Amino acid sequence: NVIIGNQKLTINDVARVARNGTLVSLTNNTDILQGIQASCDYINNAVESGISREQASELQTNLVWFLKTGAGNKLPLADVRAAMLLRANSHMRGASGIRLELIKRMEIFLNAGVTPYVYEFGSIGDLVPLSYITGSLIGLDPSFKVDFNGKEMDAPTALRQLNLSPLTLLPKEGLAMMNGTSVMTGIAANCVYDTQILTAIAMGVHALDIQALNGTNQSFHPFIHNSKPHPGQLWAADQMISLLANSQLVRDELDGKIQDRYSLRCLPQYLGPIVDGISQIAKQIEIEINSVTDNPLIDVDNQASYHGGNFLGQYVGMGMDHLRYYIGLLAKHLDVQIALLASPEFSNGLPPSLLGNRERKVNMGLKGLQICGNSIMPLLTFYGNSIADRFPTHAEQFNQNINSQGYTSATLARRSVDIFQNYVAIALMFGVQAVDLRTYKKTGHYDARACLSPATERLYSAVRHVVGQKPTSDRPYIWNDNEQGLDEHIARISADIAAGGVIVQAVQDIL
Amino acid sequence: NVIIGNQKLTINDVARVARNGTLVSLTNNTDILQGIQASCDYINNAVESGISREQASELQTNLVWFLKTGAGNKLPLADVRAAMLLRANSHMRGASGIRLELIKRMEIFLNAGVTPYVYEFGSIGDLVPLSYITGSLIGLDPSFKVDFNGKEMDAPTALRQLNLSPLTLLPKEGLAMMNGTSVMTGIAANCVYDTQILTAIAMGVHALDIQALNGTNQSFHPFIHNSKPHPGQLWAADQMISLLANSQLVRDELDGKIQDRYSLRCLPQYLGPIVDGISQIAKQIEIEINSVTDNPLIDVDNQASYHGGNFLGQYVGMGMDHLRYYIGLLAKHLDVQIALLASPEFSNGLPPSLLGNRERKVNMGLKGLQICGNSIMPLLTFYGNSIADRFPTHAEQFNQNINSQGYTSATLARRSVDIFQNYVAIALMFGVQAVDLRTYKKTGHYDARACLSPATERLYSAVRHVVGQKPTSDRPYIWNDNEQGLDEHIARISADIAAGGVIVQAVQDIL
Amino acid sequence: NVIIGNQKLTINDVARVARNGTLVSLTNNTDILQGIQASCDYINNAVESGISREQASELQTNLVWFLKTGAGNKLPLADVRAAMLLRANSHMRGASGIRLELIKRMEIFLNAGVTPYVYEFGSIGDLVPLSYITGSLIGLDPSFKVDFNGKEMDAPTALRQLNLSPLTLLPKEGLAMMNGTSVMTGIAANCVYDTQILTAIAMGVHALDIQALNGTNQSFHPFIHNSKPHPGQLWAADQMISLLANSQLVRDELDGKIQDRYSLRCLPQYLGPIVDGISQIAKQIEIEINSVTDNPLIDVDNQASYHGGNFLGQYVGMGMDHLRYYIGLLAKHLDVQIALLASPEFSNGLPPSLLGNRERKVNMGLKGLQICGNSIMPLLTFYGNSIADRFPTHAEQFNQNINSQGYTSATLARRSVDIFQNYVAIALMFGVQAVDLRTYKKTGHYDARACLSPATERLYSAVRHVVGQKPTSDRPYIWNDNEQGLDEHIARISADIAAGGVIVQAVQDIL
Amino acid sequence: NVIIGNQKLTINDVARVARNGTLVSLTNNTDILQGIQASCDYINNAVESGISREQASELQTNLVWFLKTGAGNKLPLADVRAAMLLRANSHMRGASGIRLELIKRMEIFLNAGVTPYVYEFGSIGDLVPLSYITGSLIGLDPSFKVDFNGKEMDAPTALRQLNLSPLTLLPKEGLAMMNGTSVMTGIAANCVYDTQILTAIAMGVHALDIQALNGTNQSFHPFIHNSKPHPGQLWAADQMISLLANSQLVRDELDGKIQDRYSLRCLPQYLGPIVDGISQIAKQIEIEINSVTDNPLIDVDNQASYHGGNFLGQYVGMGMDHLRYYIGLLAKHLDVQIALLASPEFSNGLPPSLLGNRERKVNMGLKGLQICGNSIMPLLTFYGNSIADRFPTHAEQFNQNINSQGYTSATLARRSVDIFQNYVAIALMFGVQAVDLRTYKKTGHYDARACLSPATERLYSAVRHVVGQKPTSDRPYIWNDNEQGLDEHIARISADIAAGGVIVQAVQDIL
Repeated sequence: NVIIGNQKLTINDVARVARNGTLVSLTNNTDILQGIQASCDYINNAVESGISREQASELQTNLVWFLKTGAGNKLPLADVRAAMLLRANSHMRGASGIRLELIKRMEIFLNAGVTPYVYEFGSIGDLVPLSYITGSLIGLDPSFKVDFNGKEMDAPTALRQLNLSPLTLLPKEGLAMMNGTSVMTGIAANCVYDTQILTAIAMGVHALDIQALNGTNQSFHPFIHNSKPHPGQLWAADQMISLLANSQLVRDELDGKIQDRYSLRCLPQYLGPIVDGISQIAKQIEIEINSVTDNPLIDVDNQASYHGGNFLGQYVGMGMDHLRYYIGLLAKHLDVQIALLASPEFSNGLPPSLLGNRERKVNMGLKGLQICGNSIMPLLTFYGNSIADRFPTHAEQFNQNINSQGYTSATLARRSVDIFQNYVAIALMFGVQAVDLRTYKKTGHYDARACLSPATERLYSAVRHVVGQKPTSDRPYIWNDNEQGLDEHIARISADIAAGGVIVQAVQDIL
Repeated sequence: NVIIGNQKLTINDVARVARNGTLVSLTNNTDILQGIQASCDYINNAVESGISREQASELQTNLVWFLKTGAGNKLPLADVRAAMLLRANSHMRGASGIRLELIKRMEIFLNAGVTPYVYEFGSIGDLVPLSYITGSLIGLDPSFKVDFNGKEMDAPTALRQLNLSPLTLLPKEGLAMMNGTSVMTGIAANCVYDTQILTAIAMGVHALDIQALNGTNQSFHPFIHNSKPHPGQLWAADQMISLLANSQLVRDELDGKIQDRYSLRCLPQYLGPIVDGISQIAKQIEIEINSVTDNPLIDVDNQASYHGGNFLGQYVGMGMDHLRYYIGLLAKHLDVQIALLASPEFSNGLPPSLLGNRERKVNMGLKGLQICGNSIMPLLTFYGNSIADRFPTHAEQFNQNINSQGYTSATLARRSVDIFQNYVAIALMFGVQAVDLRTYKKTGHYDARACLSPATERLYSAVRHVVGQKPTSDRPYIWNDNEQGLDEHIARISADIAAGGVIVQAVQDIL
Repeated sequence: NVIIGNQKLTINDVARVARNGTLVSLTNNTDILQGIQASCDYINNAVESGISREQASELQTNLVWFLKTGAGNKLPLADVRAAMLLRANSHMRGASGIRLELIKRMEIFLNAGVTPYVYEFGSIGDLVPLSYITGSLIGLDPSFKVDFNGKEMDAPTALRQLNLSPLTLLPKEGLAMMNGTSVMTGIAANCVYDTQILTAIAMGVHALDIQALNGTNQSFHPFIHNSKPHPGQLWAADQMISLLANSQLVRDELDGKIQDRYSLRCLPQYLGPIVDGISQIAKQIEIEINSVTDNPLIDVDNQASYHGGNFLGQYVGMGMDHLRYYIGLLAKHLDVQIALLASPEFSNGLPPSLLGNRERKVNMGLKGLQICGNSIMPLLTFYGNSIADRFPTHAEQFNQNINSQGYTSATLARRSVDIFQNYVAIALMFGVQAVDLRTYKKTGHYDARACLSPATERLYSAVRHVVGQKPTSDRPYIWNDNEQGLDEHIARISADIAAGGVIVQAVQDIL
Repeated sequence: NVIIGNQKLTINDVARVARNGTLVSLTNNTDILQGIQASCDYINNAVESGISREQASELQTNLVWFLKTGAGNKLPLADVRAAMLLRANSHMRGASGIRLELIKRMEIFLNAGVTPYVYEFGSIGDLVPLSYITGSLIGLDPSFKVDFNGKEMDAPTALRQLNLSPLTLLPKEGLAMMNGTSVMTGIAANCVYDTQILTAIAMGVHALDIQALNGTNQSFHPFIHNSKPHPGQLWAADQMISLLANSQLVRDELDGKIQDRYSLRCLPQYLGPIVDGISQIAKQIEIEINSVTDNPLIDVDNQASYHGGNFLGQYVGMGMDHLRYYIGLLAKHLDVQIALLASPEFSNGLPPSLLGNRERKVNMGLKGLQICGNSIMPLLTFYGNSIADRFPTHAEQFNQNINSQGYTSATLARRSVDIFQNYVAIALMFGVQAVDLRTYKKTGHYDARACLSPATERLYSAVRHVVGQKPTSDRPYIWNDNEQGLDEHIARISADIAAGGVIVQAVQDIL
């Protein structure tokens, strides 16, 4: 379903191909294929004129060899798939002078489920990581390993099973394959996709929190925000109105007639820059996704090639720095909401630590769960520190005196996202238990579905389905401490978010 | 020339009023004044109904008193003028319920040159800071000091000299004056203004650097950047083309026919996110400058008031974090250029440390100056750290469980900008000296004006004028070490940039 | 061999038990066992007086249940073994009121090779992590999983295979088991152990670097350092003298008769605070290893118990913050050395990027390897950021308004150490290749063993043995780019350091 | 009173000379003066043998000139006096080869009250800053300015008023004066002094807080800390016992018979690493103060000179990073105490925001003051970031590929200390007001002196003296909001702490 060459790829496109195994196909547009061939002819005819052919090919092949110096853990398969999709997407522009056959090799690997192994260390922002993909694609040596739908195999063996012949890199092809920002951008693309989703879910968590705390909806009145018209603020306030519409737990005051802490009253003002910043990043990453990043670039129309520096992924490096920074801020705001919920002094009447069965004097509720949340949030703000500014000025014989650190900035971002998925699962558990207890205080039973706004009811129910605890008027989500292993619930919720399950579908409208 | 009430204020408008003493006038538009009066009537009539009048006034007056708890150094006078301009601009929206007479008081202070003393510590993001301005405007007590065109005076005395009577705050007026983001935003506004100017100068510096290093202009060819179309990158590359147009020191290769380090070849790619980031910040600050930030907001059309949280300056807090982060990145890149210039191994033939008179074996050139630059740049990346994420969740009786730290973020940003003005001055000195030595190596004389692109020639000459060293074919900017105090030059250049002198006018087109 | 109860445990003791499976035994000292029993009698008799028995036991058991809220990846088995060793060590002090039978359970688990699974998230500095160990030790439920010499198994099943009966926690026993700093400290202990080793190896690397660069040994002359007598500096200078003693690659100038960059000439001064800081940390951690951290503490001699806060692991939190900070500094200094080695302009005659076979014009040497080092070092400085200062003041119903973040600080440190092992492997590879090329330039052959100081020869040869490349006069370590996968070498060296192989034994004297 | 040359200087010695104008005198010990002369003879006789004499002097003089490139604000006078004291102290070791007459010049300047102006920017860790001192001492040119007991004057004019003749630098004298860590260390010395004082006052603040909160003294019982024997923790616990001895506001429970938040119960555990860290830093700074840091070093006994790198101030750079980190931690802990005091939910019965006159329904108490405190603390943790790890590897023609950033680290530390003095003033105000209100709740009157422990009574009264508010049974420190400007009080207390007034004397025993 995803065609490469015609229209620009979106972050959503990359995600589907990387995470869902969506099939890919190179465009059949003759004009595109023509350009691709045309740039190759330029390099070929350049070799026929003006420093040889075989020597020029040996050089490209040796590039793969001295670059096989990766280290550390392997990148997740999804990120390597995203990188191949982007590398191919870049080539289709017809300015890299690479054979269509090599570009097709990536389509084949992506559709066949063959993913080259790539290391997390090696790039200052992606020669080294891309060399592992290159070497695997061409079947250079058995030392190059790949994952073929499940188990480890050497590149040559996969190429045999695919009934494909090894390839020999022609002049420029090595650089066309290994010079560029495809890997760091692929990682970043998936990070942004996941963060947009977690932000939507976080909005749903805040909507649950507001209801459990009996907060007012007056803070989201359009008059307030239109007077301070920041797009992200306007958006956040309007989304909360929709998330709280028809709720029986919020005190309705849109008519005009402080008790609410700032974490509720200033929610739109706080989230505004975060939402806008994530949107800015998404936009910048989408441009990077569709950029030609190798070097030199071939300009056929003028029969010339130019030496530039499009291989510097500064937008990804700084973009991911901001992304991690935004995530920390989202987590801290969510953690403060949990603090209000867990403390009798500020929860407006809820049981201490959202205890369920008051009868059992031994129960402590979600006290342990808050502590876990309190342990993860600071780590997220820790990851919100930057790395683009810490670039080494003496890199590569002092030739790369500036570099983006985009690759590690992206891998750090993947770590932040993975941690944030666990944190949001915790925030979701607090919000779900809290509304059941508030519903009880209001109606005498524990079925929050009878009072929740229809929008938050969808999320509430999705969470209860995932953990396997069906809402009942007789009991809230968590009753006695010894009836469930909260770790199992965190793990199940997090797994569902990562897989785009019912929890994600439930907030599909906030995206 | 600057009218408040009709059109939205721009960053440029604020800078002119704050730094240049541009006169301000409230709009005469009857519809605007009507709105202002209307919100006052709402509050008055609200006091006539439904908790008293005198008691309600005493409360507002006492607000000024318990808020007189500032500490630290005083804010620069320009930032306070900016704060008043914004506070008044906010009131003209007619949703604050403040008397036109109180708003007019700020107009009078601005035009009369009366600036209340305000402290750097006190706001978590601006009750405390604004309370000093409020107390001064109304002449509450002699304890409130102000600057009246030069010397310290107590507020009451200033009001007497202005032939104005002290004022008594009516219900809501205290909150309308002290609730809001006017001070942090005013500070941020001036910061963005100065940074836009410094960024333009930095571009001019890189242009001098490229020429002195005999770099190629090929890296800026439109084909390269149109294939990686990030707006900031495209802009950076195009601006450099213009800055380098008609230069005799650059090797012209726009025709298509690596030696250049990444700091030159990847300049557009690196500056792209920075330029775009500064633009994003500017847009967000301009919205903040024109927003109503007090509380509660008065909606006359519906005869109602709403309690919201527009006083949270999250966009300023995170925006200034980003701004300091961008400044650090700009400085580190500029430092890497200086390193190429000063080292024979990488300067492509320039004298070590840009020494002038080789005859005097004792001369060491700009070795000391480089060290000074090397000491300032790391400090700027240090200030590039963030503070928004470090907000105290236990603030104000746990009521302000989220705050923006916007005030200190803006003050930290003012420190970064002030330091960066000194740093850019140093970079300007290295660029000027370097082009004279390159010109000599190319023509046998030291008059760079005969080889520089016209665009950089304006900057080059503006600098030479400021330091008071006239370019001559016989001698370069710096000849013997004992002939000038480089500290004086850094100081003069820095002062001219801060004052918007000839150096700034010289790059007026890059803005 | 490691007995618990008599003498204080050392970091070396913890490492052996955690990593080498060294057997442990509780002391037979009757006085110690008496104290243990005595504190239990205090609690028992306290239950017999003055709030019940069964209710008091249910409370302790329920503690294990609501604390089963861990999340994220599992901790390495070694850290869990260290945690158990420390918990038991703490109990032997006789101030916890826990049955010898429960303390013995940990001895059995350690000796049997049974390691409870513990999550990386859950502690703010170790209730949650310790609850997993507790629940596994007592066989509370099948939900508690452990590793029994290789494969997963539930606690109950493990206890059955060990012929042990499940246990029921008596009053105070739950708190005695789960209240404390054992896990964070066990993690910290292994980190310190590994960092001391990496520091010794780094010294060896610098020794190889100095020789390859033909640096002088004059910088290490005792007169210089005795005039600036910082203990770590004095130590570093003296160790380098020993490491360089009898080298034929260093220019001998201890007789008194600038060319050397600061990374060589200021090595002792730079390493001094790092070596001293690491020593300070080790000392603090050893005290924490032997401290009683549960609460309340039982003081039998005075028949009383005190409520205190020994469970706050501030020394571990801040200690690990410093540790990561020191590691970053070690890596950065090492990276600058590599930069000198790889660049002809600064290597004092070595081939560019330490290329081996100049004949093959395609060879690029260790250019890729340097890029990899350049990508890892900045990440290490990134991890050198702190987390103790980012503690959440609203933690656990606002009861834990201060906490150490010791647990995550320790896990972050484990990440730093793991990353630094890969980095040092790269630094080792650069040093070994470099001395072969210097030996060649000096003698016409590549057997560095003929010119290296005996001390560095040991390290040199250990590295060559591990990668499987025997030194020969005919060829250096790296000849042609296509003859090896440098990634395999990085991995082998790193594995050897982590296992305490020949590379570690080779620097056994620098420890 | 302070003699240089015989015994090692202590931080206290430096502070007295720098801040109190204590007179200095060079030692008369003939052996010391002999060593000083001996090293000069070595250099002289070295010039008589084996470069040119005059040429060697011109070189040293030129050094002063190309190094006159400082920028930014001037250093405080006290820091410059400290720098001169340390420089002279270094020369007395007799290994520098500098004339006694030049060392005497610094003695004269210190005793005459002549302080050379020195800039904050210029050193990467102190050539540039030291060049300003040098040039002023020798009266090189009118461009060098100094402060002579009050007003600006040029160096030559000062030398004339002192009846001293300008001096000419002989070989090595330029390097002996400008190579070194004297300025950064002098700055650091004063920072450590002030921080030791602030830490002692903070302990007193915690003591007032504990009493006002009716906390228990059980948490400090020796049995608890002797079981977790970290020297700093043991020290903190014991000091608090002394600070709380005989208090009638604390609940006495040293007999053995949780309510207290961690900030009270875990105070010793938290402060321990801070106290120990500050002690470690002090010890390292005292060694640096007595070290010879110029180069090359002259070894007369062996008639030789050695080129080393003692001028790298790594201990100061990393030491000041830690110092700022510790300050941030101290402030955050103190802020959490203020939060407990201000909130009725946690203050154990104190009025909200420590309001005084409940009768006036308009009074809000110290609400504004808490906000100011909340704005300062986060800034201190921001400054707790490090700078040593951010050193530029391309510094000074790539010769200084490692540097300590010790100078800016020290200046940043001076900023932290200055800010912390304001913060502690605020903390003191909260503690004083708080104990008056607790005393009232306990006895019916507001004279805390009747219930406070004698140790805290001293501090309490010192503060009340400073602000000019005499304790009375009829009224507490703060009664009505409009009766005082809290900013004046903050300013007065801060000023007294900085001057070492009664507030400092009050805690002289905790130092």
